[PDB]
Amino acid sequence: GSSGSSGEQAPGTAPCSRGSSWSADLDKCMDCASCRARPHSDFCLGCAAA
Repeated sequence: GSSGSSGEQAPGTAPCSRGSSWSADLDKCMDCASCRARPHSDFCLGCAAA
C-alpha cells in the first residue's frame, strides 16, 4: 500500500536475484539500476569477469 518494498529481511539470507550484485563495501547487493547510470560499480565489476 504505502510502505513495503524490502520486507522482512527478504534478501537477507538469500543471495541476490538475477540482475543485482553483492557489494562487500556496502555489505549489500546493488541492483543494475545503479550500474546502468554508474558503470563504475565494484559490486558488479569485481563480481563479473570483466
